[PDB]
Amino acid sequence: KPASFMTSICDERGQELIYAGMPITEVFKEEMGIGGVLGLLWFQKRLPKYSCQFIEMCLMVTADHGPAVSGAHNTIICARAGKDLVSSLTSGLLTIGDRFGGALDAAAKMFSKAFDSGIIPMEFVNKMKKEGKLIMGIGHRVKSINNPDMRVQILKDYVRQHFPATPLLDYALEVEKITTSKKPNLILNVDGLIGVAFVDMLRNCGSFTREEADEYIDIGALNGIFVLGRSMGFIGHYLDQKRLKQGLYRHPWDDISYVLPEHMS
Amino acid sequence: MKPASFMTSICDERGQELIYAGMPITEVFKEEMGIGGVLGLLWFQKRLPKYSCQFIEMCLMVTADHGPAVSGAHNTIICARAGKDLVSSLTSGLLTIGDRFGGALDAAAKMFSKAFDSGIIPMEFVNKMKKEGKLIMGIGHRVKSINNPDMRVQILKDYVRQHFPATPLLDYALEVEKITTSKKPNLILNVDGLIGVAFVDMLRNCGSFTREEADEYIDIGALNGIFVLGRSMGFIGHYLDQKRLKQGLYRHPWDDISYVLPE
Amino acid sequence: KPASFMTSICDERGQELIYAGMPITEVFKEEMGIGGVLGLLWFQKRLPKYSCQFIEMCLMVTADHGPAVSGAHNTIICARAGKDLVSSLTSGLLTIGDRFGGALDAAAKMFSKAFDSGIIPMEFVNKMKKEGKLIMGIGHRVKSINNPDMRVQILKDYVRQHFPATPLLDYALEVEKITTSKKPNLILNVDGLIGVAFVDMLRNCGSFTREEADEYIDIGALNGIFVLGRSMGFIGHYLDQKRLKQGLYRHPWDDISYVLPEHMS
Amino acid sequence: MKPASFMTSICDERGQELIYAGMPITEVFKEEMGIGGVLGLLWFQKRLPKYSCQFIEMCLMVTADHGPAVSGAHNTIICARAGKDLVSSLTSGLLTIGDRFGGALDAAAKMFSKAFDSGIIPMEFVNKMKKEGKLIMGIGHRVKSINNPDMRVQILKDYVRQHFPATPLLDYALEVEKITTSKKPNLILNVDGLIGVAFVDMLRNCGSFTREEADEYIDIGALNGIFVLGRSMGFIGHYLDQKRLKQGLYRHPWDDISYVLPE
Ligand SMILES: CC(C)(COP(=O)(O)OP(=O)(O)OC[C@H]1O[C@@H](n2cnc3c(N)ncnc32)[C@H](O)[C@@H]1OP(=O)(O)O)[C@@H](O)C(=O)NCCC(=O)NCCS
Ligand SMILES: CC(C)(COP(=O)(O)OP(=O)(O)OC[C@H]1O[C@@H](n2cnc3c(N)ncnc32)[C@H](O)[C@@H]1OP(=O)(O)O)[C@@H](O)C(=O)NCCC(=O)NCCS
Ligand SMILES: CC(C)(COP(=O)(O)OP(=O)(O)OC[C@H]1O[C@@H](n2cnc3c(N)ncnc32)[C@H](O)[C@@H]1OP(=O)(O)O)[C@@H](O)C(=O)NCCC(=O)NCCS
Ligand SMILES: CC(C)(COP(=O)(O)OP(=O)(O)OC[C@H]1O[C@@H](n2cnc3c(N)ncnc32)[C@H](O)[C@@H]1OP(=O)(O)O)[C@@H](O)C(=O)NCCC(=O)NCCS
Repeated sequence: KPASFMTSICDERGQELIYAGMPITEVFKEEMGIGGVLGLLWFQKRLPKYSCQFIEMCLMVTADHGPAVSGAHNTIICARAGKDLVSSLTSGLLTIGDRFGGALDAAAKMFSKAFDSGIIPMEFVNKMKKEGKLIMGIGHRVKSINNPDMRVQILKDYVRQHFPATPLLDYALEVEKITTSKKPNLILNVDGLIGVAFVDMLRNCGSFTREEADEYIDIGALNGIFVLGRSMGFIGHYLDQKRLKQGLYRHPWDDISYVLPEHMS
Repeated sequence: MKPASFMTSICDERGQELIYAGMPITEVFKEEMGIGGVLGLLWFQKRLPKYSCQFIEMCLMVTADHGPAVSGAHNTIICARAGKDLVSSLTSGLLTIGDRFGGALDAAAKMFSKAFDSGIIPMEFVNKMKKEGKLIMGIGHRVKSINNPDMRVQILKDYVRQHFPATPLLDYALEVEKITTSKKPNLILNVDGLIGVAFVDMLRNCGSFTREEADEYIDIGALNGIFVLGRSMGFIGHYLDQKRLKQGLYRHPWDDISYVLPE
Repeated sequence: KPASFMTSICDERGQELIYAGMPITEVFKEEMGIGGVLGLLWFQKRLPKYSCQFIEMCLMVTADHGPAVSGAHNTIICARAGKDLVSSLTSGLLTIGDRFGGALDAAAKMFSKAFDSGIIPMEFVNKMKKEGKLIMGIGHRVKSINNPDMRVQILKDYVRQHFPATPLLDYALEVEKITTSKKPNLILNVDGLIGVAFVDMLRNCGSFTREEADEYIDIGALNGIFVLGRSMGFIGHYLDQKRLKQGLYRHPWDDISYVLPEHMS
Repeated sequence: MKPASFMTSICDERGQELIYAGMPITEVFKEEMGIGGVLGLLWFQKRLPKYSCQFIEMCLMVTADHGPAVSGAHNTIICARAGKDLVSSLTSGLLTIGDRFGGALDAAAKMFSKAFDSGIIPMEFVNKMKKEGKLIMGIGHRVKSINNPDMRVQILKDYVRQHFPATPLLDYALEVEKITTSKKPNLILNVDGLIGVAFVDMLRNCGSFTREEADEYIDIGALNGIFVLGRSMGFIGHYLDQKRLKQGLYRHPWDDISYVLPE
């Protein structure tokens, strides 16, 4: 007779739905918004208004980055094969986590590890170069120190105007001053900014202990921010391919090098 | 020259700044578009009215979660307990969304619209569907009922009555609900049905679309996307919760399974 | 206290595993093979040896068809994004069912509907042409009447040598004689052959009633044959991309036409 | 000229007949390669010995299903009951395969090999893993135990002892199992562990690979593929069964869930 499952986030058993202790009518009366609902459902906290607005801005800036990236491309091909929305969205989401859409989480973890170890920025940069490890959340394929990324500028401006303390972002900005002295494109990118600003929120907004903040990073909250944000764009791409009446795709043979083993091997 | 193999119209990331439909990302923030406004741009290619953007955000908030017992949340919880990553776990749950659970918005919008547009009265629509052996999509619930009302539906209806210029399809669906609940108390107009018909009313009457454009967005399946994007927040919440609660591998009990194999 | 789930296919509760009434040791003693295990797990039948061998041949001929097709392409892109095997395989499997990997099921249903209605082949062809409906399981992008498909030839030869009755395949071959008189590439393709031969197996091997055979087609058994078969190739493609040390893919902008709405619209 | 963006080496479908690795499809059938031989070609790029091809097929047969209670079968059953299609339902279940359920073959092969290759004895390997807080991948089972042995393991061991030229890693793993089962009866060498270590023995000693090639196939994750491909047959079987049994939408009972929300 003991219960096999435990749950903490939502109670739908009563007359009125509850999100982490707040009845749904109170969620709307308090104007919590999507960011506030995320705070309740993911963290079981009532976050400050500025934190909720920051979460929403992260979801807006990660919403899409065009059709060429791995996941959008896969969703498109899946839509062009005549599949349903869920199948197409998930074909694209399944590309996320490592080389694509994984740098938010990896930047948070890497910069938090360096900061927490007490190593200064200049020594973190030299250590990573000696280990042959790229700094996660640094670098950009097209922007640079005097040609900035506007998503970085908008988010960074918000964080600096509203957050009372941003020690990890400050650390990452010192790292950026150093890396841009090796190559101008080694800027703090949007994945690096979201990653470090999200750690600064969890550690300093007042709703979490350090242990709680560290656990939410370790279990993948930043993978969730990118996944939830970019799901809007991937659904958009699915709908667009259907609106554009795009037919079945087959990749051209001229772009594929076939190098099979020898018959006699 | 070799013609392009792909065509796209929602987002251009090639230039100085990212563009969503007709708006550069700096303008998206200057105009305080919000998540609802970004959705209007990326899914509907329009800068929708503020009340429509707020309705979209309300839909995402009210669909965010409905507990761990429903098919998709349960499946996400199982993955999480099996030690999987966030994307795999979320996906395992999203893949349950369809005709019975969460994915009846497109079908509710289509079948209510078709009935309304044909001029048949609500009872004739109910009787016709029963004769054809077709369930009314957007009607019914396993646990909510006239004895246990859905506050999500109440919140959406109140917003829609206060802000939308006209709601003829919602009015028709509410007449269908009076008939179906009078037969059986769990045959309420559910969250899929409410959001489905209110989106038809919004698309047809907000002024951003022609009837042909509104009918196309319904045909291509945009409405189901609202539930999927909304409920993704709760499924990720369940994944995180199971990971924080250090919940171990689940195996369903044999006493809840009837094994009846051939002799 | 009543059980919430019902199951018919496998009992693992005892000392020895059972597949549809056969202990696993008996499955191997009787040399049932993969095809025989599929008969037990999918249909709860002990199929004839020739039927089991036919199932295995279907899985072998559908195992792969190169890297250019939708699902293999998506699995490849997912592997190149550094994802795990399951995520990459399922990103590709999620493209299956309609325009890609859906014709086995659709050919079985379409040819069974025509056959069961009593319409002769010539009249089925004319009806489909008047309705503007392509015949599922007919047509080939590269092969034709005097340039045959070898997978079709191998499977068809097996079926005709071992099956005592093949009425649906016979019907489909009459349709092929007619369609190849309009255009030489309107041959019976491997999806059409598997589809109709699978119906002939279910209806005439002696293990199923007509009602049972029709239900297995309706619930998607042929979607299962292609999915299970092609999963071997998609896993192969995942492994190959890792063996070849292939990096993150991003589709080239020169192959994408960006046609966004006007700023003032 | 524009260099090719994709590279491939397992299958060529451009010509007169389909080619799998080094063999045209007509030769695959003339040589009676079977499913195991096709897997050897597509995954390992080799025409493997007949006993290795038969071992591969045995692995696919013994992993085909293990009932409806395990994580992935349960999730597939939920999708099927939610009215979803075969691919979505199969996928929802496959996405549970990983470190705890079904996907410990790669990790078992790597950790047993590393321990064996280092020269440490089986007890030192057990004690080291316990000190590091690392579970021994390929050991343990929720329901099979020394009191309830796994006949799949017995069948695989018997085949491997009768046909393989040498099985040093399996012999080491069986010594680890004597230690772990002596501590707790459910710490058996499970199907993931058996298949994992027997594949290392097969890759290292069948004669088709160098040690470097064998170590690479283990590193890139080929062994887990065996479970995924094998168990896909059972998950599709469960999908079909639920559809034939006309099983309706499932919702987990509230009495089996402890809701503990913040105050
Ligand atoms: C985005 C990225 C791929 C751009 O790299 P790139 O400009 O193509 O760089 P290359 O690989 O050609 O290397 C150029 C040089 O800069 C260095 N470099 C590039 N990115 C670096 C980083 N993130 N940290 C440290 N050094 C970096 C390389 O080590 C190399 O130095 P070398 O000339 O002494 O060998 C890369 O910076 C990166 O992987 N960043 C981390 C992941 C990330 O944050 N991604 C999110 C944005 S997509
Ligand atoms: C959600 C749903 C599965 C709940 O069903 P339920 O409360 O468990 O009801 P049951 O499946 O036990 O059906 C009970 C009776 O109501 C009927 N019924 C249930 N849903 C109905 C619908 N949408 N339209 C018409 N009749 C319906 C059944 O046919 C049955 O009637 P009977 O006495 O003639 O056999 C079902 O209402 C449904 O499929 N609705 C449509 C899909 C939808 O909108 N889903 C979103 C909500 S999860
Ligand atoms: C495989 C396939 C795409 C090849 O088509 P194709 O040679 O490119 O044909 P097109 O679309 O250019 O049409 C050429 C003509 O042949 C006809 N045609 C092509 N395939 C046909 C079919 N399956 N049934 C009937 N007529 C067919 C077209 O109607 C057209 O006739 P028209 O000139 O009178 O208008 C097509 O035959 C098809 O969709 N088949 C059904 C699906 C299937 O079985 N696929 C599995 C193999 S991929
Ligand atoms: C499969 C598995 C979840 C079953 O676990 P279980 O029978 O439910 O056991 P529990 O999780 O209750 O653990 C009971 C005890 O055995 C230990 N144990 C379980 N699996 C162990 C393993 N593989 N290595 C070492 N110790 C193990 C636990 O640490 C615990 O010991 P404690 O008394 O010190 O706390 C677990 O054995 C495991 O994760 N194995 C490795 C993964 C694997 O091979 N999976 C394939 C089989 S499904």
